[PDB]
Amino acid sequence: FQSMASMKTELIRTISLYDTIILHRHVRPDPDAYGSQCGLTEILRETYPEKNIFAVGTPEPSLSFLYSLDEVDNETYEGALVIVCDTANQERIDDQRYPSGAKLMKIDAHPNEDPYGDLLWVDTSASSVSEMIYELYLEGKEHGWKLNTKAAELIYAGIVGDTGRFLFPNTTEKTLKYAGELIQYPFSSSELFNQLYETKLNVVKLNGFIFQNVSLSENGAASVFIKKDTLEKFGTTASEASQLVGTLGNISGIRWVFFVEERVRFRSKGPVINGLKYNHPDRILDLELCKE
Ligand SMILES: [Mn+2]
Ligand SMILES: [Mn+2]
Repeated sequence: FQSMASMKTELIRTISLYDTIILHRHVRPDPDAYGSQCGLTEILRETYPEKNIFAVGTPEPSLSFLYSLDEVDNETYEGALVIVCDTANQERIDDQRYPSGAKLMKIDAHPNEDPYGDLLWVDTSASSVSEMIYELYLEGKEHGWKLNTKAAELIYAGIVGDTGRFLFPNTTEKTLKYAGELIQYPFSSSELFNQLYETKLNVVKLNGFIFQNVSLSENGAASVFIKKDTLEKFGTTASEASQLVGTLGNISGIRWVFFVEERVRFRSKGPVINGLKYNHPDRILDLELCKE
């Protein structure tokens, strides 16, 4: 039909052929990972009870509530179909026995710089891999695929995870229309958002500190150092603090860096940032870019 309709049917055909299917995602998983890898796993469990389907990898603790993962022998990979989602690079795949199956399938929305797999479906126009999986489902409908409540919730969590609940510019028509269909399943989006957005008191306090102390140059320049005492004063990791860099986004008139000792993260509202050089788009403090 649509060169696309053909590609998706080929993945569906291949999935129907193999009795054992093992699914992976990228290390340091995020909602999209859990949405796609596990969204598909759930679709295949419901559609094909007679097969042996497994999702492998190391759990992220804040994401567990979504789904729990399987631990699998080396022997189970023999003759198995392996599907890997949301991972641009083979060296970032979680659980490296990914190419020891009979076949390997790449499903991804990042650029195809590492074109791995026997079968590949890689669209950079998708908002997320979870969205790609809903699409794959739609085509699988004709072929007897079933979406249950669990799977709906997974895919929906992955789409809101990669778009910042329809905030970022990777949101498309398809993203929103698909979201529409998903929320007709009876999972609580409210419970879901509460779980996704839940933040430990100590991190909140930290954010606070940051907000209280941010300063702005007349050219919209802003900077945040989270020195030594600070990370201990608040009892927060490097990982927890660095992850607050995107909380300054709405300050009126901001055009900032971020930082943090273990690290540099940078963000803009205009002036590209793939510039400031120190091997997406206080010496570094040449930032006031904002000048021009
Ligand atoms: Mn991801
Ligand atoms: Mn993704």
